[PDB]
Amino acid sequence: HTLVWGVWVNGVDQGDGRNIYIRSPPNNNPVKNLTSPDMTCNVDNRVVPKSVPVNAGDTLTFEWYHNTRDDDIIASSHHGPIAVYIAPAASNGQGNVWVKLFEDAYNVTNSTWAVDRLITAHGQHSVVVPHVAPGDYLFRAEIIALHEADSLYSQNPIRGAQFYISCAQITINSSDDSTPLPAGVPFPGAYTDSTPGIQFNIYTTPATSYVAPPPSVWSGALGGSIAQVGDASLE
Ligand SMILES: [Cu+2]
Repeated sequence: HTLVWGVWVNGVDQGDGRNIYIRSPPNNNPVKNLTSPDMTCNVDNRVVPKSVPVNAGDTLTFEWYHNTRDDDIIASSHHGPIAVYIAPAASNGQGNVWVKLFEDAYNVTNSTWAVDRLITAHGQHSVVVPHVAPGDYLFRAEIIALHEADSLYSQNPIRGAQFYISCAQITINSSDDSTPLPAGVPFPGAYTDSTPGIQFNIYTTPATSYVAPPPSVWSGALGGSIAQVGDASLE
């Protein structure tokens, strides 16, 4: 159970974004139904009043939390990967629009899941803002908790992969558009019962064998990190 509190831009806190520039759901419960309209931007997808201004090449940091800011972030049980997607805001997340900017699943070198490193990072993970056309975008941050993913939700609705999905309203101002955004995947639709990485048993299958759900990270993506960019406690 986790939510996005707000974002940082080049290490500058943009402040509480909940129901302001984040399309916040009413609570931290996961989405589990892969064919749900809720897979797009969680259960309360609507235009919120603010879009965070950034330029291509800025470091954009998502900050997650559990109950209160800078707490346990997400239950340590919730091992799994983190991805970030982008879509043009005019799409409302509908259609073949979601382009993957970031993937981190299981790090063999460190022996840790992305979620494990997200807790250590006080809920902070970042992307480089891509050189797409200036305009309004949705950045869809997605944590998959796999602790109950041995079952498909479609076979046992009490279990299944848990999607913590948060859509941030970002406005890209300065961008040379050196990497025009292509068409993407649909949510719901990109993940099905047979998609690699959706049905996985963390108790019995080594994390070294885990393959995150496609799609692949876009050739235009400039990278990211799971690491604390800003200290919420100084505020
Ligand atoms: Cu949970």
